[PDB]
Amino acid sequence: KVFERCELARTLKRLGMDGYRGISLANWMCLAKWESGYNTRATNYNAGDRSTDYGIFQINSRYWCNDGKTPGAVNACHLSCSALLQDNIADAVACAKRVVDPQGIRAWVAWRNRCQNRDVRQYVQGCGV
Ligand code: NA
Repeated sequence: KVFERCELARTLKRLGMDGYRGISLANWMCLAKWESGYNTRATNYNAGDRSTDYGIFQINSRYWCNDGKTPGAVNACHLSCSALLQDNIADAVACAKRVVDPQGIRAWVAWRNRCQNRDVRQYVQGCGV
């Protein structure tokens, strides 16, 4: 499922992300946009360490979900990575909160790259969130 911009903002808001641990909806939106283009079916294989990024937030197999093929990996969100590839993003959202639980949304390099210290307001404008 490829989410439309405002549809995703409302979906994220309903799932409890607006201001979650200080992170505004605009920031989460900036992350999902650059990570997957609002695409829940997105996957990215990292040949270097044999891990894979899954779903709309492109959560990595080495630490957060289990795919059975990443060497010495863990499963902090306690879910099959398959769960992060569905149309309903509730699981991805609960796992995204865990990723940021330790120390912020800066967990994703892409967010620091194209979201941190940028004008992100555009991502929620007119969405009624
Ligand atoms: Na894993």
